[PDB]
Amino acid sequence: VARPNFFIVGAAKCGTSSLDRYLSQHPDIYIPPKKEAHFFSIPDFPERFTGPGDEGMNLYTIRDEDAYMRLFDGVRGERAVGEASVFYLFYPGTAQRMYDAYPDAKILIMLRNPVDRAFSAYMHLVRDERETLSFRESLAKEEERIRQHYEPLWYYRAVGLYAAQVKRYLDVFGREQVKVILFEEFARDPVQVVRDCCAFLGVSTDFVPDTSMEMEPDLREELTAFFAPDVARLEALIHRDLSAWRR
Ligand SMILES: [Mg+2]
Ligand SMILES: [Mg+2]
Repeated sequence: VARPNFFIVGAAKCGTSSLDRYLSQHPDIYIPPKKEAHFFSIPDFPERFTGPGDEGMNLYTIRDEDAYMRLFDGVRGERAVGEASVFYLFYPGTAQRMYDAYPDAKILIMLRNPVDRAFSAYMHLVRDERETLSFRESLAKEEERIRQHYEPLWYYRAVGLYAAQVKRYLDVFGREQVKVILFEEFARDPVQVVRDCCAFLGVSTDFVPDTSMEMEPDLREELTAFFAPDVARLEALIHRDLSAWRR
């Protein structure tokens, strides 16, 4: 009976889509074509997401255990089997539900400077014709959208405060079972980062994947300051320096 032994949990707009694509190419790794099932997050969801274009998080998510298990029907011989939903990191009860099902699971987290991540989410919403406001106006609506139960793609600030989200995974799974990757390193050398993930997942590292407009300056300064205390906490949690996020 095929089941997942690793999860790519987020964060959203951090480049996990490419990471998933590259890992899937490995002959010893299987990731189903379904993304954003969010099975382990469902109990943390509001009754329904109310924002424009939020239908997907209501409709395309998988809430039934049997349907979730069927995602893995395509596994054949792969040692590493994984599933990717980008708000797994954000919803606070997710790690514990996963652990209760799969205590030996490994967790991949990819993080990006949360200032850039926020702008990426904004650009995504604009491209999809969900948001017509300026980024400045869109930022100002976050509190009211959280109250109104919009989906988390809209929460520019909340989704970027990584420290507590990552701590929850480290607490539940332990440092042995969690690997945190920085988007900037992945962008610079995706082959190296993918090979590092192979080592983490315990599959062969002799693999080469086939890898084939501007925020207002005052907002960049203000958002950098907003996230700064959380970033400092995160540095201590993940044992590495984040100075690249302060430039
Ligand atoms: Mg494969
Ligand atoms: Mg613990």
